[PDB]
Amino acid sequence: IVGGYTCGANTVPYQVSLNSGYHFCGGSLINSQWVVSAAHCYKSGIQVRLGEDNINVVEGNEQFISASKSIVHPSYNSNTLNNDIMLIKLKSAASLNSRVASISLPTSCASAGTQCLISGWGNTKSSGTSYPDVLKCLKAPILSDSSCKSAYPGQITSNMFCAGYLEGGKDSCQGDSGGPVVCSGKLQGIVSWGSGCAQKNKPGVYTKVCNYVSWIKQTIASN
Ligand SMILES: NC(=[NH2+])c1ccc2nc(C(=O)c3nc4ccc(C(N)=[NH2+])cc4[nH]3)[nH]c2c1
Ligand SMILES: [Ca+2]
Ligand SMILES: [Mg+2]
Ligand SMILES: [Zn+2]
Ligand SMILES: [Zn+2]
Ligand SMILES: [Zn+2]
Repeated sequence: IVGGYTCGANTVPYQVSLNSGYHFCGGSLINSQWVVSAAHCYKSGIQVRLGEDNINVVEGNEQFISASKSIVHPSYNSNTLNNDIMLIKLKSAASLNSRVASISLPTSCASAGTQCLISGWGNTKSSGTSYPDVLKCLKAPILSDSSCKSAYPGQITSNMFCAGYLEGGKDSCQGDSGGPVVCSGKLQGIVSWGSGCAQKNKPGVYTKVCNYVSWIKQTIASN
């Protein structure tokens, strides 16, 4: 997250860190046994770490659970990143408490202008590399589809939306991938892609979760 602030320990209790020996992507807890992340974050051997703040220090509120199965969207396209969403089932159910909570799926899609909260342990420099150990947050509005499409001509589909600032400065970035974009208490997006991080007129692009709710509900009920 570039141009954001330290969230505060466990103030984003549905945020998850996907670990394969190190943190490589974020995700969101949607119920005690399931996590939603981005399909471009797919790996074999994922351990889900819940209740995290500093990912390099065990502070006492974490739950480390291995994944039993991963399901990448049937129509995920790795070249265009269309349908960039994946579901991960936990081997054991997580214990929900104040520090570990699930986030709600949307009943409808959010409007341009709506303010959202984006979080993650991804890079914090636009021109440089600095990976934080504690969770970073960023409040950003959903942009209009026309500014999103003018920034990325022929690359935005109906399953994506842009959020951020065209002036540059604040954006999600590599490492934040798969993490949550929560607006009005619902999970509306998944950190997916962008052009570099925080560059002017190159806002972040997110998976539009409201288009996948029936696929999510049907898939977790049958697995
Ligand atoms: N398992 C891997 N090897 C892997 C995992 C995640 C990755 N992510 C990128 C990436 O290249 C990438 N993820 C981004 C997310 C947001 C923005 C943004 N500017 N909003 C830019 C991004 N670039 N490469 C990745 C490689
Ligand atoms: Ca920790
Ligand atoms: Mg994240
Ligand atoms: Zn990369
Ligand atoms: Zn990138
Ligand atoms: Zn990524």
